[PDB]
Amino acid sequence: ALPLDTTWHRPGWTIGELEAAKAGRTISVVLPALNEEATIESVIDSISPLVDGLVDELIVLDSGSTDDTEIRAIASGARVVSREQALPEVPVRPGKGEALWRSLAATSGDIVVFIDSDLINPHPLFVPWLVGPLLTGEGIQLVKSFYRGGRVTELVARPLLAALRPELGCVLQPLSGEYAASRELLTSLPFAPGYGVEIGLLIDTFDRLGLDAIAQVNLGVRAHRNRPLDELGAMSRQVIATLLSRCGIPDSGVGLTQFLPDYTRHTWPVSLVDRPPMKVMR
Amino acid sequence: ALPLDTTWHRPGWTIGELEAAKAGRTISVVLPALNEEATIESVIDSISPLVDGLVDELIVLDSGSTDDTEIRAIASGARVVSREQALPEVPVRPGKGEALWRSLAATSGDIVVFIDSDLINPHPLFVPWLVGPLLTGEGIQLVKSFYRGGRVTELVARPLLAALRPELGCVLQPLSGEYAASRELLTSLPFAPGYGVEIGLLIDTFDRLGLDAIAQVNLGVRAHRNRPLDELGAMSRQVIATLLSRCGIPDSGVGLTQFLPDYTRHTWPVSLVDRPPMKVMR
Ligand SMILES: O=c1ccn([C@@H]2O[C@H](COP(=O)(O)OP(=O)(O)O[C@H]3O[C@H](CO)[C@@H](O)[C@H](O)[C@H]3O)[C@@H](O)[C@H]2O)c(=O)[nH]1
Ligand SMILES: O=c1ccn([C@@H]2O[C@H](COP(=O)(O)OP(=O)(O)O[C@H]3O[C@H](CO)[C@@H](O)[C@H](O)[C@H]3O)[C@@H](O)[C@H]2O)c(=O)[nH]1
Ligand SMILES: [Mn+2]
Ligand SMILES: [Mn+2]
Repeated sequence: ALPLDTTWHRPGWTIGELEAAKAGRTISVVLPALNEEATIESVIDSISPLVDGLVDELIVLDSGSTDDTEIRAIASGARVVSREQALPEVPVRPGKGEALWRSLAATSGDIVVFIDSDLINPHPLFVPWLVGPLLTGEGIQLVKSFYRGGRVTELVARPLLAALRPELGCVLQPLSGEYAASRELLTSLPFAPGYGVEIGLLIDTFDRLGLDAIAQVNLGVRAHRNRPLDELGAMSRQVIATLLSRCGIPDSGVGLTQFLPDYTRHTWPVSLVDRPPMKVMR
Repeated sequence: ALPLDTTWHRPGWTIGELEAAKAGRTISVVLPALNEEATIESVIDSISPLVDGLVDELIVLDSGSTDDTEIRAIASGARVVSREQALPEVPVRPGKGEALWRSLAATSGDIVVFIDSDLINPHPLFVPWLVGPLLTGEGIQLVKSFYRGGRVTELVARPLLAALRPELGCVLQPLSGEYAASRELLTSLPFAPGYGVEIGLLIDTFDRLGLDAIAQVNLGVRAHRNRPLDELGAMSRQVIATLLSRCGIPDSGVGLTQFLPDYTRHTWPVSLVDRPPMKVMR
């Protein structure tokens, strides 16, 4: 009933059916992590039993953690890849977008799956539920999750999409950190910086491929780190810079400033520079 | 230290000085009200002692309340004006913007002051603190308040202004419902619909007059009705439609849709139609 292929109830496929449907295609899972020692182990544990089966490869993309994220991830049996190790020839920029872009060179799966590592008790069927439409359907090359926080999504992204890309008004969680896509697509797209990356991939895929190439799946309920408003303001600023750039609208490039007392002025970084398609780095 | 004339500490002027400084100029106060029976009395009480003094006129602009807002406001000694009564020749549209636009025909003050009527225990010095820069300074024609909720402001408006009108990045509460301005300015500007009006007046004033004509004043702490996220999403959508329109960016005109389960789809209204300057209705 939506213009977007949408699985509403717990998808029917089993691990075995999906594993059969792979048909030579490989699957890589990437957990980007910046200081998530408190949750990373449960997130890895919820996925590592699929390894050597449905999943051929699982990595943690360590985006410069200074806490005990790496040693706990290792202790959970996960391969940990720094931004440096993933693509040593290129100096590292900050932001999640960078990490996701770099994870493309540290993985070799025909299908790449992303899962945020700050999720509190993720369901072990997240990955299957996410690769469902890619494996069985035809035409699908991007799968976003949806779920029943949510402030930047409900106040910035979905209303802006309503404003500038109404065709995507039916995407329920455009910023979801849990999503999957073909390597062919991901290596063809540029990667927006910082927190601009999701909204960047959505608009670019659609612009390049239309809604038929996009699916979304219900994963139930999502719980994650509740961040302070100033950080969300910064994130919201970058989401806006990337969305505006994809719509052909010039963004000033000026970072958001916040005040909190004569007074204490702080400016957050914002970037208008995308990383190119990983294809060009062959 | 900001490019915007900013009074940070409780402004020094007294009621008497300000009353002296009027010099023939009149002051109208407008409280727009849509179903605020629980708070309207305290808001009127905090202002009515200035009437026949500093304030020459106080009205409640009733924007179609079906609760006991009108009878309580009357019982507090306030003149209550319906949208119909304010400008009977023109059929009524919904939204706050409409109410504020209409209040221009029901008032006759050289200076018009706006105060939201959902404020919990407002300080009786709000109006003086707001008319301070208009009465004493020269050049000022718009005064916004600022204060230590705030989600649409911190995630949508200030970051968008950072994106498209960085000169206003130093405006602390662009959506504040408490603000004052000259009749000359207000009757010269168009009024954006619904919740687009504040952000519409800010961008238009600045575009027409630059920062020097704009001031902002600290009123301390603001407390008001906490609204559910779907309503804030709708509000945020209209703020975006108006901001995009003022920046020369085409808005789709498609209202934001929300889902909440096979499912229950609702679309909120959005309007791309401004009311013209009240001047043209002479
Ligand atoms: O520089 C960074 C920043 C974040 N992350 C990781 O990215 C994930 C998401 O970051 P988070 O701070 O939890 O973002 P959210 O506020 O939850 O943002 C939501 O909305 C964002 C905008 O699209 C998405 O990027 C997020 O994935 C999504 O969870 C977390 O695992 C982080 O550890 C990094 O690896 N590197
Ligand atoms: O159709 C309407 C809607 C609202 N109001 C009144 O306007 C005021 C503000 O509305 P509110 O629902 O409290 O808005 P907020 O979510 O608090 O929005 C904040 O941000 C908005 C966007 O600029 C401003 O319009 C508001 O004044 C400001 O308080 C309240 O007194 C309402 O009674 C009306 O008179 N008519
Ligand atoms: Mn998170
Ligand atoms: Mn309010």
